[PDB]
Amino acid sequence: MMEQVCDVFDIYAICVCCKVESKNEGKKNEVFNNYTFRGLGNKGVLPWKCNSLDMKYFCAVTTYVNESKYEKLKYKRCKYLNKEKKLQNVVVMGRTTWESIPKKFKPLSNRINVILSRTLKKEDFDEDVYIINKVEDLIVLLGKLNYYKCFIIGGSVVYQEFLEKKLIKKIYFTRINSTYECDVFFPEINENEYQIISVSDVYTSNNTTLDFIIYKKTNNDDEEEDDFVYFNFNKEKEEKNKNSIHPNDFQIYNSLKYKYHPEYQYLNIIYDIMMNGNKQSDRTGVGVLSKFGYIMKFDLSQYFPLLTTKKLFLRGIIEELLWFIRGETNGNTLLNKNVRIWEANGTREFLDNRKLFHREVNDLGPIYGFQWRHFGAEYTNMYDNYENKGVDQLKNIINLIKNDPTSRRILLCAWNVKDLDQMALPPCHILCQFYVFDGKLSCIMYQRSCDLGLGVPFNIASYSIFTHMIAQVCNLQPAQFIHVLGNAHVYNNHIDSLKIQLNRIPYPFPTLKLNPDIKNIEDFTISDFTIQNYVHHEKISMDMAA
Amino acid sequence: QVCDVFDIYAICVCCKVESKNEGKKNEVFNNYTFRGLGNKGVLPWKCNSLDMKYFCAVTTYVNESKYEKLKYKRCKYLNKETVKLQNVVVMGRTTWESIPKKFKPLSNRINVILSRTLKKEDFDEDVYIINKVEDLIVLLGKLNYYKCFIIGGSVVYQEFLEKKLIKKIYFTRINSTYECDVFFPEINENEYQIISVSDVYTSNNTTLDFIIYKKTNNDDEEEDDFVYFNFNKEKEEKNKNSIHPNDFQIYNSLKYKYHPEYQYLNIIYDIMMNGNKQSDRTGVGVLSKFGYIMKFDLSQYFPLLTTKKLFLRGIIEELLWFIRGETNGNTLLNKNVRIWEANGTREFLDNRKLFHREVNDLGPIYGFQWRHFGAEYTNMYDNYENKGVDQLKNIINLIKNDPTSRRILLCAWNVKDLDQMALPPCHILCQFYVFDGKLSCIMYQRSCDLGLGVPFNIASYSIFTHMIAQVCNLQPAQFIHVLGNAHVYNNHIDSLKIQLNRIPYPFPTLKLNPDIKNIEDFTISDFTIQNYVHHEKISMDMAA
Ligand SMILES: NC(=O)C1=CN([C@@H]2O[C@H](COP(=O)(O)OP(=O)(O)OC[C@H]3O[C@@H](n4cnc5c(N)ncnc54)[C@H](OP(=O)(O)O)[C@@H]3O)[C@@H](O)[C@H]2O)C=CC1
Ligand SMILES: NC(=O)C1=CN([C@@H]2O[C@H](COP(=O)(O)OP(=O)(O)OC[C@H]3O[C@@H](n4cnc5c(N)ncnc54)[C@H](OP(=O)(O)O)[C@@H]3O)[C@@H](O)[C@H]2O)C=CC1
Ligand SMILES: O=c1ccn([C@H]2C[C@H](O)[C@@H](COP(=O)(O)O)O2)c(=O)[nH]1
Ligand SMILES: O=c1ccn([C@H]2C[C@H](O)[C@@H](COP(=O)(O)O)O2)c(=O)[nH]1
Ligand SMILES: CC1(C)N=C(N)N=C(N)N1c1ccc(Cl)cc1
Ligand SMILES: CC1(C)N=C(N)N=C(N)N1c1ccc(Cl)cc1
Repeated sequence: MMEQVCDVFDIYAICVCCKVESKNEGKKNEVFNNYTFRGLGNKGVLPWKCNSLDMKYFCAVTTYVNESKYEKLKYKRCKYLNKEKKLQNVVVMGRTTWESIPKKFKPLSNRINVILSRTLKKEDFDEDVYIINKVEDLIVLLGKLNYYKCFIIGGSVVYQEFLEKKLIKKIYFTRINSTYECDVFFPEINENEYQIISVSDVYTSNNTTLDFIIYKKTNNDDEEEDDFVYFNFNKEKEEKNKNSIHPNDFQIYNSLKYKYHPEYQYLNIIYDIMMNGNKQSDRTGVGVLSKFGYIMKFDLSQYFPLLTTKKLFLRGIIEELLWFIRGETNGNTLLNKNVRIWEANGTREFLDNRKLFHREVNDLGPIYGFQWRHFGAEYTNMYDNYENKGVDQLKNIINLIKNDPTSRRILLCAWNVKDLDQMALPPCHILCQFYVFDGKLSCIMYQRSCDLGLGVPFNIASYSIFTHMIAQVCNLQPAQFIHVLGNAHVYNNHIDSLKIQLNRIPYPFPTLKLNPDIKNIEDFTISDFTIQNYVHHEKISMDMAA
Repeated sequence: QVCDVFDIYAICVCCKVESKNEGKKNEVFNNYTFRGLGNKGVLPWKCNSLDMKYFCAVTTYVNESKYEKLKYKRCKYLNKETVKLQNVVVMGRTTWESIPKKFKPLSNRINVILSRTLKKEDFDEDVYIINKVEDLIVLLGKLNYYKCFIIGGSVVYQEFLEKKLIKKIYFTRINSTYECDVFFPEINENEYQIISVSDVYTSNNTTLDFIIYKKTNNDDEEEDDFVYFNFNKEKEEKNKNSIHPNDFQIYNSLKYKYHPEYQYLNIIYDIMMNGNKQSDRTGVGVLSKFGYIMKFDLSQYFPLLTTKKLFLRGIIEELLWFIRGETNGNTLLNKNVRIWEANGTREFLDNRKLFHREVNDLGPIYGFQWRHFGAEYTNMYDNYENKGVDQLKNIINLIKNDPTSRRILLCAWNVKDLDQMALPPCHILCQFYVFDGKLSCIMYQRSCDLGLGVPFNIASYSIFTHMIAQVCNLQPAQFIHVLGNAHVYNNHIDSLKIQLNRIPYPFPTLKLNPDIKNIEDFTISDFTIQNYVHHEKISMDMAA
């Protein structure tokens, strides 16, 4: 039992890193990895001006102490040293870091401040702080103090040396998802030395998304708890596919303690379907694992929910969206933009098997577009006018949001029962419902059929984008985008690729920027959309057929 | 010097009692309703597999790493010594008598008989016995067991309860009536309270649940990480100051709330605590949230709220009315189902700008869309036979001929006809799922009045799910309820508060006349609710 020093004295490291401004000239396809976030400082200060949320997080971690837990800690440290006034944490920093703290904040409040330095000695300081000219001295000092936990708070030189010596039990690492000029960086973490064990929710602060992750040092009333064991007596049956699906293939996924990154709502569903889904076979013979009824919520005010565990592009879906909004049903419009989302559903073969023998190739019929702007009108062909015919649902919801915010009747429905058979294929996205409160807009979209491996990722982006669009032209701030899944399935084809995916740890979501000028839902164009700071894993082919 | 030191618990199971004076239908319910213990030496009900599995699992469960605190507390308070640990099972001679030779003594349990004339000389060397109750305390203070369970019988429970010798009461509730001669003592809610309520199940043609009575007292690594991650969350709740949590004494006092009704209850609570203040189309007030989802296992129970009284004749007729495709308000009014009365009046119709609609002619609503979606609506008396898309007929054929179709939807939100309706439908659609001979249904509701509507809405679609499943030779599975704009009218706040503190009873069951195989052939007499035990009716608008 070779007791590790970082465990005895509970020495942790907490930092924050942004993306480095390194030259990515040559390939528009930038590769990403955890080492993407490593910019620590610039010209003696932080690359970014400031970050309120990160600061709030920092303050909360380094000042929180658990009185009751100290009792044990003391025993631990004493026996390690063979030994038998409000509790505070210790914060240790390089001299350069200390000299960057504004005088009105020196020393860090409610914390025992320790400073590393050779050029300066205690006489050179006016504040209540401890000065040490060597690492070993820290261990000595900790042995003589009464503290909860000890946090190494920078800078690069200090993080560097504490990591080599393996004196860090954990690393509270903040990932600022934006680029800035840097001259100082955090050391490249060794994945065989440190593994991520927790990922936080994603937030926005000072014009940038960010999350919090925790790296751990890689290995190598009490009675009411029994009423629980009793209450779980009938949980006799477990995962029907656990055999066909070996949890051992989700090593990383199951090794994570806290999985709060919103992307996990998508990822956990994939897991649930794989571990408990029912085996079924759809129309062509392809098999699937299925479950019924799920709900996912994304905070569009905090980030754009574009999956990061694989690569996605949105040009196509944005064009589809603009295509929907124009009321179009002409598949060629999309194909002339090299968007093939609908190409397969408009062929001669496809149309004929739908019994649409009298439908021109690529004329998709009364689908989404047609329903949003002309529900109820008799469809003729994709070239017809239809001006002022049928119900313009889109304009209606826009007016309801503007003039009757609290209405509980703001829905956009595509499932026109009468037109179903005339459609190339019935709509998957049945309807959208909006909610308005305190100047914010939320949207609920009900999806009847859901291809988790290929479809859902794009669907989430589509409606999140749509919500931003409606909210803007109605002079509102987008809030939540609720996604309700009906028949949720995973095609057998996608399993091996999804297993890979579930083992990738999410990156902080990127953000969506809309041209602020656009004021009418119809005046948007492809160039009015900007997806910024999209950090993602390499793309995957859900289908590995060759 | 209490009854908590030795950890003496009591575990039982009581059914409902019969009465050749009253019959089968009951009127006023309370915890004492469940008290049937035994009949003619045996249990009132033949055998209940799930309860037996429950019992055998509790009185056999052991936690060696937890015996620490007891050896300490037990010997340390007797001021004496201790004199693969198992549990103890104390019973009456008769209780032990009824047990069959095969399963006697009770496997893996320290059997003990509190008999008077029992010749210990004729029992095992491990089958302890005692002459007086007081004698139990001794044997225990001399043994090294994990826990002591009083498993009966009737007389044995009484004596122990009176002596305040019970720490907790594991009470199984069989929501079914039987002939009885012995009963459990009326529990005094002043000296005993309920802490946890389990999920409801169906076993041996009867629903049942497990509740726990607790005698009123009157690593750390990731643990901290949990705190850092909640560093930005809100200290208090939006309307916490408005609606005081202390008013939910019972609701909070509960540790485990696995009864399905909590899915509904927890939402009432969530909207009350975190709901946004908002004014609606009425001028009245509401607290509202957006997007919830409830799931009910229709194979284990009928989710008819028990924390208040609900009637269903009306909603069933409405359902039959939809199936017929009617839009005629009078039909319902002549049966005294006034669910749509306010929506069919001259004024209401005129406010909807429907100046040319006959009174009670609700227009192309639910029923019309279900059987004639697309047909031109004329008046409520017209013949629409074979006009418009008959969705109802279509989904049933889809279920029967192509169960794995993901296009099985019944949609009532016909955009083209919205303004012609007295009012837009709240229940936008139903989607069906079929697996291994089981039918599941999701119903999306755009507007949810949690205090008055939602409760009935849950009953309707559950009933509908059974109906559909039966005419398709399928068994019902889950009823999934998706709420969009979920709200609580301010006027209901006081009643819901009262409702939130009531503990749900084990749900009742729904029985349909099995002969009915066509969705169009149901009639009111084909529906029967069984064993509906509920708390008294509550005026949602307590405001008088
Ligand atoms: N992104 C983040 O999370 C953080 C960023 N920063 C940023 O990083 C920069 C500062 O980092 P950096 O330049 O590496 O400087 P440091 O803050 O790490 O300080 C290095 C100095 O501290 C003293 N020191 C360090 N180790 C020892 C030792 N073992 N023994 C004796 N003295 C020691 C010495 O100072 P002396 O010269 O007196 O001998 C040394 O020159 C700034 O730009 C700041 O904004 C700082 C903290 C966190
Ligand atoms: N629902 C449930 O959880 C349970 C239901 N039951 C049912 O209830 C019935 C049996 O219960 P019950 O009638 O009370 O019979 P009991 O099992 O409780 O046994 C009563 C007898 O045990 C002895 N005894 C009990 N208390 C004392 C005491 N304080 N001091 C000395 N001797 C004592 C005496 O036997 P002796 O004749 O030797 O003097 C007494 O006549 C059956 O119909 C059975 O099916 C039984 C257990 C549990
Ligand atoms: O936006 C979309 C459109 C389609 N699909 C998937 C779901 C099904 O796998 C297939 C359509 O088949 P049906 O549901 O119609 O049977 O396409 C999605 O996931 N998202
Ligand atoms: O089956 C029903 C029918 C109606 N309502 C409620 C929802 C709203 O409170 C009101 C309808 O008004 P609007 O939401 O359409 O405005 O009735 C229900 O909860 N369930
Ligand atoms: C607040 C900040 C930037 N944020 C994080 N996550 N970690 C640190 N060590 N920080 C830090 C704290 C104190 C000083 Cl003086 C410098 C940087
Ligand atoms: C198994 C059963 C019916 N079930 C419960 N919940 N409680 C008891 N005390 N039981 C019982 C245990 C032993 C004997 Cl002999 C009779 C009934």
